[PDB]
Amino acid sequence: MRAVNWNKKEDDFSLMFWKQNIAQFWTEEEIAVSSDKNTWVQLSKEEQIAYKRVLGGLTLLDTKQGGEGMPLVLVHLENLQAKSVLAFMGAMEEVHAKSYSHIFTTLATEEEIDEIFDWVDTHPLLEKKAGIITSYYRRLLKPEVTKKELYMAMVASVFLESYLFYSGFFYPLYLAGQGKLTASGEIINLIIRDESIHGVFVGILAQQIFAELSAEDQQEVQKETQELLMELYEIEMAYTEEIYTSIGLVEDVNRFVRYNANKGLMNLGLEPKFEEEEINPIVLNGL
Amino acid sequence: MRAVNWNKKEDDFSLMFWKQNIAQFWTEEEIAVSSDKNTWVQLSKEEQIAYKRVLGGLTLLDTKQGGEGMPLVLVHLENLQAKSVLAFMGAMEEVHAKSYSHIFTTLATEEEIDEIFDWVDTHPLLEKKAGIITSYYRRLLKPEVTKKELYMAMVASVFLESYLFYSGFFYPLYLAGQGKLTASGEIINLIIRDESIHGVFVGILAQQIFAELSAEDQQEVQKETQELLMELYEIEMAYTEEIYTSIGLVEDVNRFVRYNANKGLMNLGLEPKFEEEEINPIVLNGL
Ligand SMILES: [Fe+2]
Ligand SMILES: [Fe+2]
Ligand SMILES: [Fe+2]
Ligand SMILES: [Fe+2]
Repeated sequence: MRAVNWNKKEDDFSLMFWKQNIAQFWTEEEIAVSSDKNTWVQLSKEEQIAYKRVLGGLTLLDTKQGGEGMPLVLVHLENLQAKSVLAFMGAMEEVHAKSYSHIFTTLATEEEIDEIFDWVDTHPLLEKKAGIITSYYRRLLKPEVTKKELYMAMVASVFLESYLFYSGFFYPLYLAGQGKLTASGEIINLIIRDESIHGVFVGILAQQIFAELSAEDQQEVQKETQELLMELYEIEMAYTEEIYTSIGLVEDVNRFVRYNANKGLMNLGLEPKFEEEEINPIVLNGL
Repeated sequence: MRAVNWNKKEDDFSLMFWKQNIAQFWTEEEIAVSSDKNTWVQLSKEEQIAYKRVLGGLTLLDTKQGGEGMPLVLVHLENLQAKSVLAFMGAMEEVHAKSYSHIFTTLATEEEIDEIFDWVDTHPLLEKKAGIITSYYRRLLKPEVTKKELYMAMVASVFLESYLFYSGFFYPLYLAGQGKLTASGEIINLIIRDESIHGVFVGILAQQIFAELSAEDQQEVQKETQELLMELYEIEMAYTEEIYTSIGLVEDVNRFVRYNANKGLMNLGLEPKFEEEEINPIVLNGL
């Protein structure tokens, strides 16, 4: 049985991603967020509710990525160096999830926090989107998986990392770009820096597996990937309408969702599917 | 679908272990090992071979713990806070495994290193040992597992963390306790500090599951646990004979194996099975 041997490279990129993961290491103890209270109280109830809801959805996605997406993909990866990288990325998803709780403690009472988590758990669109992604991961709960199964789990993972988070990341960025909730915005920017490299890395792994598939299996997963993108898009457009109508930001968020969907496709080596639109300037300032 | 909510505790211990994991965080770039060369070259040929072999075995066990033992246990936990802890511990096993490569780079040429990793992969006792442990993990590659299956994976994990590493840790500690290879000894001490908390934590999780089993199932896993302890012990005694005969340390290492096997049993809430003996005094100085 083989041990990981970093003296013999298994590929030309895992070491650089291993080093970058670690270089980016952080935890929530490093950024106090109590100073956000002064701008928190300047927001309206509708703005505060939207913020708490999107953070709840982000927490759900990181929970599933650390607890299912990274572990089940990594278990089935043959390359032991890449497996190492994925294990570290999965741990960072748990750091991210804990950091949202750190934000919640400043912005809400204990009872309000538990209400948000009940809202997350019962939410039909969050349940639907998380169910679609995790169905691909749960197919990997078997002793041996096919390359098509592993590829589609990696596609789902890239779509989570590079696309599904972004309807949620929009609002912290938008507020931080206006000087509001800037400490929480700093945390969100650290999370985004991690998710960006997660999506690039899993996308490299997916492209490698795809190229190993038979032509018939390639045609199958190509179609399934395009369908999945648009199945998720219909749900995202319902989610943004629900969350952002009250505060007038629906079309802005939808543009940002499309921009990030295109990045997820490019991380998979695939062509963009949405028209190019320039990033919202306030969001850009929040980044 | 539930998101992890650190505002509502799921148990009385996961937060403290989460915090301690992070408090103990390190990576190999923090300890340069080049200064060990002066004492390395003073070892005999036989001492150098034993050292490289035990490091290879340690690398294998960390490889399997980070890539199978932590991920497959964690996926099947219902407690999302405990899941988070296990994900971080699994990442640390990959840090540990990479740190052995960092030691190898100072102590051996590129060709000598690849020889050690080939020796690891083809070794019959390492294959048997790793096969026994990982069989319990691989039983979890299915959507629904029983509590007996999850409990026995946790037992196997505690035995790896608290017991199977120690026939290998002995030698870096024994040399460091004499002023030899002290920088590599510092790394091994950091690894041990991590494995010690890993074994305690997994053992707490195992005791929780055990308390939910029927009396019939409890009797069945108690029998499996005692048999596994002794199945591993027979292999460990063959392994110590093979590695340490040439340097006259077999009985010393065996005493250390038994001491650590007792600690693994205690981490599971079980009585010791080996007579109490004091730890080798040089090993104690190396700690
Ligand atoms: Fe994350
Ligand atoms: Fe991520
Ligand atoms: Fe380890
Ligand atoms: Fe460990």
